[PDB]
Amino acid sequence: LHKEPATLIKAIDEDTVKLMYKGQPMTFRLLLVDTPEFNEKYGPEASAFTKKMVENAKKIEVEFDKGQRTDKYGRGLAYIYADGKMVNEALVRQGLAKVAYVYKGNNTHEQLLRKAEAQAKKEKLNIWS
Ligand SMILES: Cc1cn([C@H]2C[C@H](OP(=O)(O)O)[C@@H](COP(=O)(O)O)O2)c(=O)[nH]c1=O
Ligand SMILES: [Ca+2]
Repeated sequence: LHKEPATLIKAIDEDTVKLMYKGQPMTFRLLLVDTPEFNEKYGPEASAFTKKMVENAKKIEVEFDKGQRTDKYGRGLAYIYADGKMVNEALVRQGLAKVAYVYKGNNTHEQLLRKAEAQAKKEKLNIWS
């Protein structure tokens, strides 16, 4: 897999973000995660955490997997990195997301995120509390 440049346009919500990628505005949906909605418990905190992570980054990168790169809504499907730290993994590690939406061929970092979820769960963090 390869990391590619992008720039923040706007944080959106818990697990989507609007990035400029190859010069074009796109909404990205984070691979391999599911989050609470804004009006559910831990939704605001997921949203805030994603927002902070992307807004505070000096370098955003986009890493596509081996499979589908856009979903049925036109959202890009990637692993997103903020100063080298994976946002998808960070949300899971903090118990603000669960591993989810694991489709075959777009699952290179599954076991990495499952490990993260396991540690968040052990720690009883947030959604696991
Ligand atoms: C994360 C992800 C979501 N999706 C689709 C499946 C879900 O369809 P439905 O809308 O029909 O449920 C939806 C969940 O996204 P959200 O969790 O952002 O709603 O996005 C993919 O197709 N591939 C993916 O990798
Ligand atoms: Ca949502």
